[PDB]
Amino acid sequence: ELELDEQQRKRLEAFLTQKQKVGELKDDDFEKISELGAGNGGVVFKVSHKPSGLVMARKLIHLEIKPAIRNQIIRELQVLHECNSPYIVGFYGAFYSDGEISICMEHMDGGSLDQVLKKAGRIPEQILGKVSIAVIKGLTYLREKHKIMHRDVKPSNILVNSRGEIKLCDFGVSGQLIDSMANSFVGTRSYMSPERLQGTHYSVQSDIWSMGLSLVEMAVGRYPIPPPDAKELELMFGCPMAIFELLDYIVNEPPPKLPSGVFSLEFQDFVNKCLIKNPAERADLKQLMVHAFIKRSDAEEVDFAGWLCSTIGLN
Ligand SMILES: Nc1ncnc2c1ncn2[C@@H]1O[C@H](COP(=O)(O)OP(=O)(O)OP(O)(O)=S)[C@@H](O)[C@H]1O
Ligand SMILES: [Ca+2]
Ligand SMILES: [Mg+2]
Ligand code: NA
Repeated sequence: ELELDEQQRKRLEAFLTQKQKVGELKDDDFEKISELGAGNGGVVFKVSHKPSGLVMARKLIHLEIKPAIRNQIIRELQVLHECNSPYIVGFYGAFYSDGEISICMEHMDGGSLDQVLKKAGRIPEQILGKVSIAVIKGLTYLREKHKIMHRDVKPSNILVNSRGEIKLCDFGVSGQLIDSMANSFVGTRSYMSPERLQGTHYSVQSDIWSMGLSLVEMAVGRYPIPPPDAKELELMFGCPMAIFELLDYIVNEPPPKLPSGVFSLEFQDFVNKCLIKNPAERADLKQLMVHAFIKRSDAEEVDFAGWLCSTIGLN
């Protein structure tokens, strides 16, 4: 499942070739085009790398720290230069300047799935079939080629583009950045597995739960916890809990599931196997790769780019 198409292979090749001409990234070499979005930790701008004329997505993390620490983070991020896959957002480089860490990556014109969802209302099962394939393959690539696990799978961390590509981003690679950022910068735990929320076991199985939860949210058009009422579902398809309470609910209540009747039994079974509370019983990457839903989706000819462009008004 890590084999590359001819089109994919050619695209990866082209990306590196361009990346080759870039050189050392410097603060003054960038011109801001617009703000792509913000989160807990930093802001992401669409930028122009003046010298190369290349457009990039520049993530700025404001962190006041000493040269020692800063220089450590920058070193850890260098590993991102090794993560090359059609399912991982391209990396250009990282540097520090004027009290802010910069992470420059490939620009994904379709934005994140959380932004796409807001606009679509809800995402069709067939489209989610392609999203599932991409996430599984992205997690597989990270585990296999880098012995890395994502740790932060969620809709805002799944990027898409007008070329119909779906890629993962923001997978923890720098312990230092996490530490220093663990200060005023702390992301949502609402997609974390029950086991991770209990300081218990935590491997790639944890990422599979996050994916399963993200898929349900996208299919129904709302963060699925707690479960919707027969009345909401009725308005949804015709057919406020505090963070700490939400986390307790996740750990103590049964996992969410898709509503029946509206989705295929195969899709329902797929998410169910991703959402089994017990990580030992929960399906693994290898099993998911051959799941009926995945096999069916893979063989389907879905024009993701077309659906995407018309959905968000791209163009
Ligand atoms: N390469 C990229 N191309 C296009 N848009 C991007 C890219 N990277 C990030 N974005 C957008 O920028 C938004 C903010 O990114 P982040 O700073 O990582 O925050 P977040 O992931 O939304 O939330 P946190 O920080 O994890 S709580 C994302 O949700 C995307 O919409
Ligand atoms: Ca400057
Ligand atoms: Mg992110
Ligand atoms: Na600057």
